[PDB]
Amino acid sequence: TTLERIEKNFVITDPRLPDNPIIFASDSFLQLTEYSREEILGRNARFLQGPETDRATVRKIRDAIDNQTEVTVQLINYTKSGKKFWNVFHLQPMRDYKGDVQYFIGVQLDGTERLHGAAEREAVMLIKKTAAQIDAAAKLAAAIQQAKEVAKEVEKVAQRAEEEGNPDLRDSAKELRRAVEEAIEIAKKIGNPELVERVARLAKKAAELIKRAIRAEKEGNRDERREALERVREVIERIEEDVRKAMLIAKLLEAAKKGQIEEVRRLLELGADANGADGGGTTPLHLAATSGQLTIVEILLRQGADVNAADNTGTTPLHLAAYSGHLEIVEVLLKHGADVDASDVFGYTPLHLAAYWGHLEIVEVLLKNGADVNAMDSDGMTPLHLAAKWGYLEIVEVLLKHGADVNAQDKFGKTPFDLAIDNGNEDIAEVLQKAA
Ligand SMILES: Cc1cc2nc3c(=O)[nH]c(=O)nc-3n(C[C@H](O)[C@H](O)[C@H](O)COP(=O)(O)O)c2cc1C
Ligand SMILES: [Cl-]
Ligand SMILES: [Cl-]
Ligand SMILES: [Mg+2]
Repeated sequence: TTLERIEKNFVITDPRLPDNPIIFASDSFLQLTEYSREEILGRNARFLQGPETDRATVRKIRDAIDNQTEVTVQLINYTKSGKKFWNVFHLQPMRDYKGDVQYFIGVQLDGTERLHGAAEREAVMLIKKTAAQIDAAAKLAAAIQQAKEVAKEVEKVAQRAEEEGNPDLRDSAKELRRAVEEAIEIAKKIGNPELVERVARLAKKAAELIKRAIRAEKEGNRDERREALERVREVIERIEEDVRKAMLIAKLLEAAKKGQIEEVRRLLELGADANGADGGGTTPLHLAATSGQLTIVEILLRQGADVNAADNTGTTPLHLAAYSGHLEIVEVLLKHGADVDASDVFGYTPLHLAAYWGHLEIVEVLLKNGADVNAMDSDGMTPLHLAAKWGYLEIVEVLLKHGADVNAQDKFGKTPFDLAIDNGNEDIAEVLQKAA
């Protein structure tokens, strides 16, 4: 299936069955855990736990499942041979359009230790992006199934029109079956199961109206046949417009990632949506920003791209430019109204990223554009914490000049000074001590 395409550790469970068993285990999961598929299907995932597993952590999982909400935790699990591993584990419910839970998705990122700060952030976003793709792949597989069913009915409507000597109605049906196939292929490209579902339902309508045209024809009703056919033509036109809009978006994302300036321009001139996004919320501006495509950045902003577009993990183009160390892109996004304080789902601002990645001139520019020097992530860490932990003496100095709080304490009651001492960064400890 599409889920057999995803090469990550995950399982899907069925909460409608007694004790919420695993109904799907990716081969990565089987490879991680040293169990066979036969050993795993029909089992509750708690068999991964063992002596060292933190029972309060497991109670967090229990409460999140019982409240039908998502949760992310880190907890010790065990292979079949009894090998300990750390598991960054993300849970989220897979719901119907009615908003009613049907499965649970569970993604495991295996490691040797408990992660904190920036490594914790990286793991959390990875597994959150895996879960979202598993959701989309499942919603796509279901939408595509229904659409191939409509496509088969359109083919029988084509055969019926031909049998009845209506090649115009037969030709409309054939066009309609091609448009649905087109929709399926573009929707996989951009991760948009809503496009498939919308196009399948419109194709179904055009099929019903062709059949209404055939019945009008057998009764000799000229006016009814012509009106049914005109409506069929405008439904096919509407389907072709939908597919074209989705195809321009797929092409504009691809042009931005490739760095094709003239192609970006051409596609925007044809009416490509500057704010079109893949299933994960990535925009052309995200791809240009992260790859240092300054001209493409300026073109997109001029053509109405949202400088502050957030993907599914709250990541903005300013974040991507800041970690990537694209100083001129950072300058241009800020010049065009980028929110200097945008926080992702982990609480990281662009300044957190600049500080962790050791981009001193980017830290300077963010600060000079009004960045909150004391912004705290979900672990209570400020940029000064990150600069002190990672040995960035000059960034430490710049943060202090721009008002960084020497006394700010993270989740663990640690100040930047404490992290400097804990990490051997005695020169930094001295600057922080003098500043206090
Ligand atoms: C989709 C999904 C995946 C899960 N994956 C894991 C896992 O990788 N590791 C783990 O220790 N528990 C995992 N669990 C949690 C357990 O199955 C169970 O919910 C947890 O132990 C708390 O409930 P309990 O107190 O009844 O055991 C997962 C649960 C679900 C719904
Ligand atoms: Cl860190
Ligand atoms: Cl009609
Ligand atoms: Mg359970």
